[PDB]
Amino acid sequence: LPRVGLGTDVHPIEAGRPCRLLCLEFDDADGCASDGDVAAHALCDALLSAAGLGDLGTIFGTDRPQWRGASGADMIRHVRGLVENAGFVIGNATVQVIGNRPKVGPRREEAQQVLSELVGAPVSVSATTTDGLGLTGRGEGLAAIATALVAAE
Amino acid sequence: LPRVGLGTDVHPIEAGRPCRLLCLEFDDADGCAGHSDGDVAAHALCDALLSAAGLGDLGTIFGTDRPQWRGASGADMIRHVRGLVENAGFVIGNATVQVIGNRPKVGPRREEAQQVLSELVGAPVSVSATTTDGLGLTGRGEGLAAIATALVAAE
Amino acid sequence: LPRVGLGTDVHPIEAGRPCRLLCLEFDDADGCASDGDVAAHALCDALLSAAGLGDLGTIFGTDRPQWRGASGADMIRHVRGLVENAGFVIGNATVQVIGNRPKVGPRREEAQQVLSELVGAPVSVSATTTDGLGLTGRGEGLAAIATALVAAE
Ligand SMILES: Nc1ccn([C@@H]2O[C@H](COP(=O)(O)OP(=O)(O)O)[C@@H](O)[C@H]2O)c(=O)n1
Ligand SMILES: Nc1ccn([C@@H]2O[C@H](COP(=O)(O)OP(=O)(O)O)[C@@H](O)[C@H]2O)c(=O)n1
Ligand SMILES: Nc1ccn([C@@H]2O[C@H](COP(=O)(O)OP(=O)(O)O)[C@@H](O)[C@H]2O)c(=O)n1
Ligand SMILES: C=C(C)CCOP(=O)(O)OP(=O)(O)O
Ligand SMILES: [Zn+2]
Ligand SMILES: [Zn+2]
Ligand SMILES: [Zn+2]
Repeated sequence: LPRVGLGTDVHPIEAGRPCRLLCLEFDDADGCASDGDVAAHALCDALLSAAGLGDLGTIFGTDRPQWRGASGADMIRHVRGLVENAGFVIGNATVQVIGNRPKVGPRREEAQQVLSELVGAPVSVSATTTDGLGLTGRGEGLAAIATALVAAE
Repeated sequence: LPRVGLGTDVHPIEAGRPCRLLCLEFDDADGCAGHSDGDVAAHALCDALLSAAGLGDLGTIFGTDRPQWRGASGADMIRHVRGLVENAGFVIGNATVQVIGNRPKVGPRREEAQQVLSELVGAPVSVSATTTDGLGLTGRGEGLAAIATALVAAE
Repeated sequence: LPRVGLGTDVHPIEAGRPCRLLCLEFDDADGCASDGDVAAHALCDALLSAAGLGDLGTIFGTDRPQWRGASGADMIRHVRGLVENAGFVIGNATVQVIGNRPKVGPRREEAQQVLSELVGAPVSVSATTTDGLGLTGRGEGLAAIATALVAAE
């Protein structure tokens, strides 16, 4: 049987930080307190759970010198290698961004292309607001939830 | 290899609005805000199917406040998304949705909800519900949330 | 085709209450207000939804005498049985804990062992914080979210 995984991530928006999201950089928005890319983090966690390999802390720890400066793209590439070396093929992954700004839509196809090449399987990208409700609706943070489907050789 | 997708949606409760939820009409309840009928479970399901199939999200398909989709039922939206999914070459295997909120109570109409949604999706749809125990974005009867998954396969 | 399901759950944290989480005891932190095992509940809901069998309310009712005070392990044991009886084989399941305390990392592999034995299939365990934001970030509550994959026969 194929195996399913899921990951979520939430970070505060940091005013004046460059907006790194979905392995893109967005003009006219602020990023999150790596580069704070909530979508990349959720995707790593979905892939790692699908394959039984733990989560971000398990594999990256905190302030390890070998991960200094590394982006969401660097993390995804590394997670992809771990999943493949554990004997899995990646079927697909999806990620939904939850928050107000930036608007993901105008660059949604570009994100899908960037992320599908990082993962080596089709990655679906979507977005929603919460219509003013909760930490995301208040513009306090950005959230993402991701799924992945892998299968053992 | 089959493909999995996920969708979530959140709306505030709007006083006096008819409660359209899970493609059912719940009397004795409001009533989510939106350009649509505010069916949070239908929107989440549409998102889950569109994402499993790599076809975008609601904004991709229905746009913003388009005259053609005003007051559009969740049923309209699901039937439209089912056709897009099948035209793109996929068979829908199953889908699931969990409603997160205090009112209405889904339990009494859960089996009916699954019946309606399975007909519209063309595959078995699981329905569940949870409250928040008085906590968070929807812990007050402030709003309703839904989270949905879907599984599709070529060809 | 195999079938996917998802489950979420949120409980308030209560001072003094024993922390039963992921079918372990963290004799350590608070402490949710059955035994408040948010992760066991989410997992049950994911399995039931994949199999098309309802949710916790469907199956344990409300204040049913025979399930009054059923632990998380009791619940998953029964859910596993319902799923197999409906003619399904469980492929895998995953659960992410969302909250500040306890720290799941040091006992993550133990939780995976315990839960995999109870489900009869590989259970992935992970954890995240919300970096100070929302009900879990303020320490008012603990949440979990879980997926499951099952197949007929
Ligand atoms: N950060 C965001 C939020 C929404 N959107 C888009 O805007 C449309 C409307 O979003 P919404 O705020 O109604 O989200 P929901 O609460 O209806 O699910 C979505 O379907 C997406 O296409 C986006 O591109 N980026
Ligand atoms: N809007 C809602 C919310 C919950 N429920 C029911 O409440 C049951 C348990 O959710 P809850 O939050 O009320 O109770 P626990 O999650 O604390 O066990 C669910 O399995 C549903 O059967 C419902 O029917 N309609
Ligand atoms: N209650 C918790 C929360 C997080 N953790 C661990 O803390 C690490 C850091 O989580 P985080 O605060 O960066 O959460 P994210 O929003 O980045 O996903 C996680 O990868 C887990 O290994 C834990 O062990 N127990
Ligand atoms: C959509 C997500 C990620 C949850 C936000 O809700 P909150 O947990 O912030 O709810 P509040 O108590 O802050 O209103
Ligand atoms: Zn993160
Ligand atoms: Zn909506
Ligand atoms: Zn519970």
